[PDB]
Formats: sequence, C-alpha cells, structure tokens
Amino acid sequence: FDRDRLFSVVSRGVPEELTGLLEYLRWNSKYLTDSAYTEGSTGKTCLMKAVLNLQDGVNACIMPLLQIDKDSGNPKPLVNAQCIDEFYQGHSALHIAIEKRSLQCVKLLVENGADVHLRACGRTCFYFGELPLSLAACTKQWDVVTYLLENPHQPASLEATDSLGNTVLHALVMIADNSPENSALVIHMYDGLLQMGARLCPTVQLEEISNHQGLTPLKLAAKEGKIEIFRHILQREFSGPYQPLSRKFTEWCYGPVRVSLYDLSSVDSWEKNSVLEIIAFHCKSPNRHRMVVLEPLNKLLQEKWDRLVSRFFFNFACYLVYMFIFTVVAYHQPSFGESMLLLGHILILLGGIYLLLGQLWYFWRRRLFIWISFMDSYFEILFLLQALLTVLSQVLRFMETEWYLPLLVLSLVLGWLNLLYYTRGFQHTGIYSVMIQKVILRDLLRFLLVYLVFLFGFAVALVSLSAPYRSILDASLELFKFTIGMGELAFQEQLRFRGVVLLLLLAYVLLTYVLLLNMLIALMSETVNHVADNSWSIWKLQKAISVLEMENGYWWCRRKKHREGRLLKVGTRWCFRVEEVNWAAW
Repeated sequence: FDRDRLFSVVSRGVPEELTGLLEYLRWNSKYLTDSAYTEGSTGKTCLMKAVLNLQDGVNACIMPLLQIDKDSGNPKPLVNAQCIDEFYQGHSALHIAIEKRSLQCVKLLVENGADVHLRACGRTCFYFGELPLSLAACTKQWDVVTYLLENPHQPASLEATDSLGNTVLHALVMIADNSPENSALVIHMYDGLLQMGARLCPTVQLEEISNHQGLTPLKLAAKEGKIEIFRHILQREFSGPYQPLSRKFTEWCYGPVRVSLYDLSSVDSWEKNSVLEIIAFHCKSPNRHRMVVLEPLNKLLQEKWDRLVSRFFFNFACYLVYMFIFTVVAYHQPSFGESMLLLGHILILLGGIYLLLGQLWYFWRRRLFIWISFMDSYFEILFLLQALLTVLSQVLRFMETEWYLPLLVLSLVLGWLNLLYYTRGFQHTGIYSVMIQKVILRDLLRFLLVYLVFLFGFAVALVSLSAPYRSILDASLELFKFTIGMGELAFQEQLRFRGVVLLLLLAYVLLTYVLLLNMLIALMSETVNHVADNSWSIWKLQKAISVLEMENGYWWCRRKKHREGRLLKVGTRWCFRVEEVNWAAW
C-alpha cells in the first residue's frame, strides 16, 4: 500500500520486517508501474530506504525482502529504479550503496543481476563521472572497484564512456584539485587503476580515448589548469613488471649525470591541437604561466627558441627600416619631387597593406574565440590599428582632403609607440613585464576617469561663474596647467568681486594633489608583495607564444614544420633526450 504507516513500521517502527503477507500472493497484478505511487513517495523506492540502514543485521535483511520478489510477477525494474524527476534522474540504489562504504551491501546488490552501465544523469552539484565504477574510483573504495570489474559474471567495461564522453581517468582529473590532500588521493588512485588496466586488458591503451571535444586525460589536465596531476603524468616513471608504457625512463646514470628519455605527446609537428597550444592559447587558468616552467617543457621550448631566434631580429630590423622610411617621408611633406615622394608613398601604402593582411590572417586563425579580453593581445590590436590608419591616410591623399595629414601623423606616432613589442628578445626586460600591465589596468583607466570628470566639472563652473568663449576649451586649457605646473592665479578685476573663483582653484589643487597621492600609494601597494618569484615565468610564457606563432609561417606559405624527434627504440617512440645534471650528493 501507499500508506506511510506501514512503511514506517517495516523500516523504522520495528525491525520485524518479515510480516509474511506483504505482496507474496495475489499482489502480482503490479507488472506495468511498480514505482512512484506504489513504491516510495515520489521518486524513491523501498530498496533505497532499505540500503540507508546503518546496522549490518538489518542490511542482511534486505535479501529476504527481495527474495522471491526478484523472480516473481514483478517486471524487469527490480533494482534499476531510474528516477524520472529529471533532477536526480537515474540515481538508482546501486549508486547509494556504492556511496556507503559497506562491501557486503554492494556485493548482494550486484549478485542479484541489475546493471552497472547505467548513467547517473540524462544529459546534484557533485560531478563524479555518472557511472558506478567512476563513483567507486572517486570514493577511494579499493574493494568495490576491485570487485566490480572482474568478479561478477557480468563485468564492467573499463573504457565505458560518459554523457560528455569522459571515462574514469577523465573523471579523476576533472575532480582533481591543487590541495595536496586531494592530489595524493588522485595520483594514487590513477596509478593503481592504470596498473590494474594492464592486468585486465593489456591490448588497449587507456590514455588514448578522447572526449566528445577531442581531449585526452593529459590534455584535459592541461586545459583545466590542474598542475599536480599534470606534473605527475609528465614525469611518470613507474617500473617493474609493468615498466613499459611509461613516460620518463633513464638511459644511464653515470655520476650526477642522469640523462633520460622523456616521451613526447606534446609536439606541434605531425599533431594538431598539442599540449603546448592548449597551454598557450586554449587556457584561461591563473596557473597557465606556472605550467610552462616544468622540466620536460623548458628544454623543448629553448631548443626551438634558439633555433628560431634569427627571424625575430630579422623582423625587428625590417620593421626599423620601415619606420625610418615612414618618418623620412613624413618629414619631407610639402604641405626630390616626383622621385622620392612618390616612391615613399607607394612603399608606405604597400607596407600598410602587408601589415593589414597579416593581422587579419592572425585574427582569423587564432582568435575565433575570446582572447580573455584583458591580456596578451594589446600589441596584436595596436599593429592592426596602426596599419588601418596608415592605409586610410594614404588613400585619402588622392581625394585632396584636409584630414590626410592628421591621420598620417597619428599613424606615425602609433607606429613608433608599437616598437616596444620587441623588448622580449635578448633584452631581459622581465622586470618591466611584471609592472607593465598591472600598473596600467585598473590603475590608469580607473583613476584617470575621475580626474577627467573633476576637470570637466570644474571647467564648466569656471565658465558659468564669469572673456571665456568656449565652455570646455578656454577654461579647461588653463585648468589643466595646474597638473603640469603652469597654472596662473590672480585676483583679477572687480567686475564680479571674485573671491569664489580663488576658492574653486584652491579646492581643485587640493583634490588633484590628494588624487595623485592616493594613486601613487595604490600602485605602491602591489610592490611590497608579489616579489618572491611571480616573474620570469610570464616572460617564458610570452616567449613560448612567440615561438608557437612564428612556426606557422608568414602571410604566405613559405614555411613547413619539421620533425622534432626520432623513432627511438621502445624497449620491447619519439623521445627527447634531457641531460639532467643535479648534485644530489647522497
């Protein structure tokens, strides 16, 4: 019956759940819908309440409850109580039992048949993998995970997918955290499951299954910013009977030298969407600059940066030549002839078209998505802006318009200003790389706005109080001179008797001094801290971005990527020789 009194008596009212009658005879009419109205309140079942019991004795009484009923006129939905609430959909009692640390309960539940490949969702606030095996692995239940996949007549596939395409290995990475108490658990369970996978089915590699978006556990650990598990996977050296299928093995260890062969699944060539692109481009975590100082990556980055450093300075020289030519042509503007002005105009127009096409191609390829909108792309917008201004100014010359000269001059100024993009070559300007964006953002576009607001509020008052012809030009020009140190104050004539005019300037100078004093302290506050490290890593990230961008080639296709490694012997595999030299001194 649906009466709550009977269920309360059976479950909690009295441990004597063996009433005898129950639904043993004449109750076999229930064959279509044995849930909701007849079982549970709205989305639960009697099995869920039975498995919620704490004492082992009453837990052992579950088997008599489902005895005979498991093979009675009751239909197939015996244990798989798929909730239709759309909120806890498919949250059968098996997941609850696995959540409980008891082993005999889950053993009894699985021995009665049931199913282990049922999802926990149909698409809360706790993502574990939406699978029984995934939940058991994430809950660190060694006995449950050991028993689920081998012992029963119906096993659980180790490479079973998920709603999003994940597997247990992906799930162990998604739930990972930088906290050591969770990092140790994740690493230990990942290693144990990887080792057991070899025993179960060694004919399939578990770290090659991709998500619906094409990511593997190594790449999934890099996109999401998880550093500890990523570091462990990069430097995995587990050996013994399962020494093969690893990542870092030493070749010889003569003295302090420990030359080793790091495996490479993070090579740009012959592999699209590698780990380096994900770290550099497709990442938004605060740790993205900390994942590039790792040992197997620094050597690969330097061996490409040194090999491709001539082109950086070649482009630098070619840009300096273009800027010198632009300045020379601009300076000799009449307002020799027909021999240098025409050639300079043609060269400037061609140079502008070149930089316009290059920046358009760069934006089309890379930034089809959001560029974090706040970092690492300012110099890629300033180049486009300068090229567009130069092209427009050079076009407007043929129209005999008066706006050609201001646009040309502004383009020249912006082109000279953009030369700071190359300060990251041999020049170790990492000191300015720290306080070059954290001092302009939120500090020059936030406090300067208030200063402009005060200036424009005082200029109009000065004009309206008193011959000033323009409200926002005549008074503003003299009001701005207080900041630079050229403001002039006087008692003036006696047409308005003045007085308040002096008071307004006295207020203005005090306000524009206290604002500067506060602005200085605001930027100083971020100097006492962020000193220990917090540098030399973002510089390496910028160098990595530059190296990755260069290898794609120029606007045309006069560049093709080349191989990085070689078919080194597996041992029973493209590898990179890292000649570690560390004085452990033991």
